[PDB]
Amino acid sequence: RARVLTEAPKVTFKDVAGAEEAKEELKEIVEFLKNPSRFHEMGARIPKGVLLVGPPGVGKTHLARAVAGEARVPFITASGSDFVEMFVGVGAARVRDLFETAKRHAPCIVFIDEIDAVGRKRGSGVGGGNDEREQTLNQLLVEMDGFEKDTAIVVMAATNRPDILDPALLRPGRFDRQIAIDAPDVKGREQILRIHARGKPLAEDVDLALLAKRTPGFVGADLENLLNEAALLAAREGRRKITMKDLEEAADRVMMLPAKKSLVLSPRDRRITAYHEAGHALAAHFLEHADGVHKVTIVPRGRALGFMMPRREDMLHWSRKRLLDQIAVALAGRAAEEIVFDDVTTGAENDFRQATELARRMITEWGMHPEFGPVAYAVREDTYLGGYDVRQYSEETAKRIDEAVRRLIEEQYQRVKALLLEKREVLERVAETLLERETLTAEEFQRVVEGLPLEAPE
Amino acid sequence: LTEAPKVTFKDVAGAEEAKEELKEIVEFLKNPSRFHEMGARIPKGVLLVGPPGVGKTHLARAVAGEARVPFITASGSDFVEMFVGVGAARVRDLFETAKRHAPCIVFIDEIDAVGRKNDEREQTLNQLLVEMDGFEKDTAIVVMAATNRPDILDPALLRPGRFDRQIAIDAPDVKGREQILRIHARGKPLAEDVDLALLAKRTPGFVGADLENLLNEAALLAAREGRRKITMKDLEEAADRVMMLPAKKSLVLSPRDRRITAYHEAGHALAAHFLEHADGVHKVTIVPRGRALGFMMPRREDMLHWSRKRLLDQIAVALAGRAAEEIVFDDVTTGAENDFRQATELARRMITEWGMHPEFGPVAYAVREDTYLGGYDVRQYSEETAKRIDEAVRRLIEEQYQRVKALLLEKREVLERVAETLLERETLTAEEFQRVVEGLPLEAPE
Amino acid sequence: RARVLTEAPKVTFKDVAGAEEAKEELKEIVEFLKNPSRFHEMGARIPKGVLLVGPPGVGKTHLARAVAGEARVPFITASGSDFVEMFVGVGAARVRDLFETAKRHAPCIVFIDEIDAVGRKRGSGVGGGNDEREQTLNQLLVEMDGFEKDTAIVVMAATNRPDILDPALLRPGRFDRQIAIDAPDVKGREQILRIHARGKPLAEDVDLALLAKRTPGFVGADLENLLNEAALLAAREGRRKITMKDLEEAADRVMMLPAKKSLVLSPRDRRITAYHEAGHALAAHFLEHADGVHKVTIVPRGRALGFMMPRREDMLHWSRKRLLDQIAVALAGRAAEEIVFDDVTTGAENDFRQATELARRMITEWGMHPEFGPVAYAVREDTYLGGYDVRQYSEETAKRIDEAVRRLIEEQYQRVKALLLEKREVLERVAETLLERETLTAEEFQRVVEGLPLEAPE
Ligand SMILES: Nc1ncnc2c1ncn2[C@@H]1O[C@H](COP(=O)(O)OP(=O)(O)O)[C@@H](O)[C@H]1O
Ligand SMILES: Nc1ncnc2c1ncn2[C@@H]1O[C@H](COP(=O)(O)OP(=O)(O)O)[C@@H](O)[C@H]1O
Ligand SMILES: Nc1ncnc2c1ncn2[C@@H]1O[C@H](COP(=O)(O)OP(=O)(O)O)[C@@H](O)[C@H]1O
Repeated sequence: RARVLTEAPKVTFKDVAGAEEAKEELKEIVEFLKNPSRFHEMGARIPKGVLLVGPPGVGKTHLARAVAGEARVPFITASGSDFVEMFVGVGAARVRDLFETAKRHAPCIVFIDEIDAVGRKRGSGVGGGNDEREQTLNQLLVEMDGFEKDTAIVVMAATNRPDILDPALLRPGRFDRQIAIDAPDVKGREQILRIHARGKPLAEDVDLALLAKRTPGFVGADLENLLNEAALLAAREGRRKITMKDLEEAADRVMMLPAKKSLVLSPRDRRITAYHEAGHALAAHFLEHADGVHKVTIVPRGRALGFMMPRREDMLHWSRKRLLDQIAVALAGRAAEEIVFDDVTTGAENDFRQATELARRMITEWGMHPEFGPVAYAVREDTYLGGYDVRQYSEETAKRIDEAVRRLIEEQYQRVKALLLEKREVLERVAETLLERETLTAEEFQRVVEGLPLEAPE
Repeated sequence: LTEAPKVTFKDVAGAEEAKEELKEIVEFLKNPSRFHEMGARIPKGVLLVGPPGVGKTHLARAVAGEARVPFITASGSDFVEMFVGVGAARVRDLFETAKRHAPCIVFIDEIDAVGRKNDEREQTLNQLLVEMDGFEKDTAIVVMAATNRPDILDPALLRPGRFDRQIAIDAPDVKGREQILRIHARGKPLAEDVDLALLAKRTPGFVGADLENLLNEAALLAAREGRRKITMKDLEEAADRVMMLPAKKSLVLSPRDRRITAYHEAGHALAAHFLEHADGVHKVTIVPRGRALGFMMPRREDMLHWSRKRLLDQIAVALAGRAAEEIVFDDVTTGAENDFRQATELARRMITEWGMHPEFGPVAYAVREDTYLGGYDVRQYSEETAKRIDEAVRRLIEEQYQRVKALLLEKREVLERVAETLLERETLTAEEFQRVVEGLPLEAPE
Repeated sequence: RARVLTEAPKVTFKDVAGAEEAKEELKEIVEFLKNPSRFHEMGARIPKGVLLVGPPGVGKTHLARAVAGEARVPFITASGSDFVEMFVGVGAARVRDLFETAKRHAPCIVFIDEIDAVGRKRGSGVGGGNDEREQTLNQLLVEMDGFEKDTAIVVMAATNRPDILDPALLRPGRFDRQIAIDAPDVKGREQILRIHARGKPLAEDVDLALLAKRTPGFVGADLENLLNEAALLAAREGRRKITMKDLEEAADRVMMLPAKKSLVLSPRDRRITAYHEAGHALAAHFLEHADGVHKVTIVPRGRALGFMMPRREDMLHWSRKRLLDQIAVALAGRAAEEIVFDDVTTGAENDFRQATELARRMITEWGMHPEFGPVAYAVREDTYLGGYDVRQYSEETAKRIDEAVRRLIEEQYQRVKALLLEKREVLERVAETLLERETLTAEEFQRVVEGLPLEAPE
C-alpha cells in the first residue's frame, strides 16, 4: 503493498479552495482525531469511515490529504482497483494487511481512491464478476465492525458516484455518510486558479477574476493542468511571461484534450444542461399541492439521483400524489429539452431511470392502485450482508407491469411538458440567467420567476 | 560511461506529431532548470504503443539524438530472472546512476516482464515505483518504456506522477516504409530504375525493422553473389523471402481482402461525410494490425452524451461500411462483424436506455453499470417488450442501413476514388480526403 | 506428486514410425532445446507450449518422449485428471508445484496426458463443474505467461480432440499451435508393426507388408497389443513360433476387444466412412464458383471440424456464398450416405453441428440477410480470461432463428444431395478406390474423378 505517507504530508485546509460544508462537516473528524482519547470516553464519537462524491479531479484526494495533513496522522492511501484485479482469497489477505499497517497509527487515515472497485453484488454478472468483491469487501466490512473506540482512525473513500456501491457500505460503524463536492464555483476557480498560478510569472493584464469567471467548465485538476499547460507553452518557446491569452487557449487545448477524443461543453452543452436544470427546478416549483424542494445550480453531477435514494434508505412514508408529481419533475428535464430545442434530444438518462424505478415501484412494491391491487409483487430486503431487490411474478404480470409503467411515465411526462410550456417564458428566463451565472438560491430563483431581477453587489 | 548518444530522427521516418509532441520533452531535456524556477514541469516518464521493431527504441533514443544526453538502457526481462531482492537492488542503482545526470533519458524495454499483475518481478515494480515517487520537482528526468500491448500492463504503472501518457506509433505506410528504406539507402549502391519508390508498395503491411533487416541481407544477397551493388529483384526477393517465415508468424492478405477493406473504410469515411443537416468526423487508414485493437478500447471508454440523430448518423456510418461493400462488390459478403455489433448496441441503447421515441419512450427498460473492470447493462423487462425491442432494433438498423446504402450508392464515384487511392496508397489524412472527394487528384506533394 | 523421468529417457525419432510433419515441425523445439542460450538472444524463439491431437494410442506420448529423449531433457509427465479430481485451491498449488519441479531443469519438458481435464468454462454445468478448471487452469496460464526466454522448456499436451479446450489456451506465449497425427498410414503400420514384432520369432511366411496392408484399422497401441497378443497366444501353449494367422486372429481378438463390448470397423464401417469422406471430398469439389479446398483420406478423426475453427480463430473475411457452399459440403457426408445406402443412416454428427453453427452464425452474428437484417443478434468476445459466445434476443426471435436455421440447413442439404447423385458414378468411384487404398492426394483424387486410373510403382 500500500501507500504510506510518512509522518505528515504537507498541505491543509488553507490549501483547499471553497467547499465550506465539506470542510466543517469533517471538522469533528479532523480535531477529534487530534484527540481520540478524552474524546471517546466523553460519550462523543465518529463516523470513523468517510466517503465523498465528486467528479474526477474535484479535490477529493486533495481534501482528504488536507485533513490528513492538518488534523493529521500519516495519510495511508491505496486505490480500490489494486484489489479486485487479484485472485481468490489474496484480496482479503490484503484489505487487512493494509489495515493492520495503517492501524498501528492511532490515530490515522485510510484513504482509498476509487472504492468502486469493491461495493456491489448480484447473481447477474454471473461467473466472473460477483464473488470476489462482496468477498474482499466483507473483509473490509468485518474490519469496519472489527473496531471499538480505542483506535481513532478514518477510512476515506473517493468515487464520482454513490450508487454502484452496495448500500451495505453506508451502515453505521463505518462509512455512514455522504459529502459531495461541486468544486467549480466561480470564486472557487478564482482561488484555485491562483494558488497554482504562482510558480509562474504573469503578464499584468492577467487578472484571475475574469479568467475564472469565463472558465466554466471547470474543475480543480482541469484548471491546474490548464495553467501548468500555459506555463510550459511559454517554457518551450524559450519564453518567459504569459499574457492572458496563453492561459486562455491553454484552457481550450485542455477543453478539447479530455479522454481520447474531442469532447467539449461548448456554448450550448452548458445551455442544454441549464435548460434542464431549469426544467427540473421550474417543475418541482408549483403552488397548490407543489410537491418537492428547491436548490438550483450547474455541475453537481453525483446528485440528480437523490430524490428517493438519500431519504429512501433511512425511512419515512411517501404520498402517492407526491411520487407522481416528482416523477413528473424527473421527466421535467427531457420535457424542457424537447420544448425549447430542435426536437432532437440528448442522451441524458438517469432521470428516466429514476422515474421508471419510482413507478415500477409504485405498481409492484408499494400498494398504489393501478389495475394491480394492494398486493406485493415486489420484495426487497436489506440484510446485513444482503440489502438489495429481487422479486416473484409471472411473465404475464411482469408484462402487465412493463405496459403500466410505460403508461405511468408517458402520461406523467406529457403532464410536466404541458406545465413547462405553460410557464415557458419563465423557463427560458431561469434557464438563461442560470447558464451564464451558473447558480441560484431557491429564493432568488423564484425571484427570477416573478420576472423581477436581482443581483448582489459583491 | 556515457556521452553523445546516437542517431536522431534525421534518421527516423514518419511518426511526426508523435515526436513534435515529444519536442516538448526533448527540450526540457536540454534545458531543465528552466522550469523549476519557472514553475513548469513534464510527463516524467513515457511509454510507446506499437509492435516490435516499429522504431520504438529507435525513437526512444533518437530524442536523446537532439536532447543529446546520456541515454540509459534497461531491459525488462533481466529484472525477472536474477533473484530475490536483487530483482529490486538492480533497478535501484539503476536510476541514481541515470540521475545526477540531469538531464537525461532512462529507457526500459519489454515492461510486461515487469509491469504485470508473486514476488520477483513486482518487486522490480514496487521498486521502480517508489523511486519515481521517491522523487522531486527540481530533479530533471524522463523515463522511457515501450510495449506492444498496453492491455496486460498492470494499470497501476499508468497512474499520474507515473506515466500519465504515451504515443502510439503506427508502424508502416506506403510512403513511410519507402522513406525508411531510404534512410537506409545510402550504405550500399544500386542500379535499377525504382528508388524503392514502388518497392515500398510491393511490400504490403510492413515494419521499419522488418525493412532494415530485409535490406541489409539484400546487400548480403548481393555481396555474396559477388556483389557491387543491388538489384530491385534482390531486395524484392529478400522481402517475399524473409517474409515467408512471418507468413507463418504474421499475416498476408490477398489483392482482394485489401480491396474490400479499402472499400469498407471508404464507405465509413464517406458516411461520416455529407452535407445539409448531418453529423460526423474524420481520419483514415489501413493498418493490417493496430486496427483490430484500436476498437476494443473506445468501447470500454465509449463516452460523451450525444444528440438523438447523431446516433442515427453513427448507425448510418457502421452499416455504411457494409453497404459500401455490397454495392461496389461482387454481391457477396464478409464477416465484418463489429460494425453491426455496434450499430445494434447503439440502437438497442436508444430504445431501452436513453429515452428515444419509438413506441417505447421515456422509460428505462435497461440500466447500465459502470466504472471499469466491466461496464454495461442489466436488463429488466418482460419477454414481450423484449420481442418488441428486437423488432424495433431490426427496423432501426435496416432503416439506416438501406439509407446509407442510398447515400453511398449515389456519391458512388467518390466512394470509388477514396477507396482506390486509399487501397493502393495504404492511408489518407484529414484534408486530402476532401480533395480526393472533389474532381481533384494529388500529384507528388511534399 | 508428478512423474519425473530421470535424466534422459530412452527412445527417439528413429523409434517413431511415419508422421514427418509432426517430426520436423517439432524440430525447432528439439534442437532449439539442445541450445536454449545463444538461441533466444539471437532473436529467434519458441512456442514453449505444444499440443498434438490424435486418437488414443496414436503415438502421442510416444512422440513427446522421443523428443524428450533426444533433443533431450528429463521427460516430466503428468495427467490432467490428477488435478480437477482435487479440491478447491489445492489444484492450483499443484499446477505450480509440478512446474517449479519441472522448471529447475533448463531446458525441460512438461508433457501432460489429457489436458481435457482442464480447458473449458461456462455458466451452464452450474454449481459443480465450472469454477475449478478455469481456476487451476489460469494457474497454468499465469504459469505460462509467467516466463521469459531464460528457461527453455516445453509444455506438451495430448488429447484426442482440440475443441473441448477453451481457446484461451491457444494464445501466443504458451501453446500457440496444433499438430495432429493420423498414424495408421499403411507404411506407418508396416514400420510400427515391425519395430515391436522383433522380440519374438516369426514363421518365415510372416511378411509384415501384407499384414500391414490388411490391418486397417489401425493404430500403434492397437497394433502392439495385437502383436504382443499373438506372441503370448503361442507363449501359453508352451509354443514357440507364430505363423501369419496367429498374428492375424490376434488382430481380430483385439478388433472385438475394445471398450466393454463388441465394436468393429467391419467390411463396411470403413465403406460407410469412405463414402462419406468421398461425399465431402466430391462436394468441396466442383467448378465455376467452387468454394473449398482438397486433401482426402481415412481416419484423421480430430479434424473434420476444421473449416471454421483453425482459420476462424485467427482472422480473415468469408463470403456468404462460400459459407453456404461449405455448409453444403458439411452435409455432403450424410447426403452421400442417404443416396447410396439402405436409407438408414449413421449417428455421424459433427458435420451437422458444424453446418448448424455456421448458419446460426450467418443469421444472428454476421450480417447475412434472411428476414433478419444486418443487425447483431449475436455477440461473442475473446477476452484474455474470456473468449466464448453468449447472446441477447427474445424467445420469439430465438425461435424465428430455429426455423430459419433448419431451413438453411435443409435447403442446403437437399442441394448437395442433388449434386452428389448427379455425380453419383464418380461418388462411388472415389468412395471405393478410397475404401480399399485409404488415401488420395487432391490431384489423383480428381484423376479418379475423370475416370482415368492411376497408381505409383512403389
Ligand atoms: N479545490 C482544489 N484546490 C486545489 N487543487 C485542486 C482542487 N481540486 C483538485 N485539485 C487538483 O487535483 C488534485 C486532486 O484531484 P482529486 O480531486 O482528488 O481527483 P478525484 O476527484 O478523482 O479525487 C490535487 O492534487 C490538486 O492539484
Ligand atoms: N521510422 C524509422 N526510421 C528508421 N528506422 C526504423 C524506423 N522504425 C524502425 N526502424 C528500424 O527498426 C529497428 C528496431 O526498431 P525498434 O522499434 O526500436 O525495435 P523494438 O520494437 O524491438 O524496440 C531500428 O533499429 C531501426 O533501424
Ligand atoms: N508411431 C508409433 N510407433 C511406435 N509405437 C507406437 C506408435 N504409436 C503408438 N505406439 C504405441 O502406443 C504407445 C503410445 O501411446 P500414445 O499414442 O501416446 O497414446 P495417446 O494417443 O493416448 O497419447 C507407445 O508406447 C507404443 O507402444
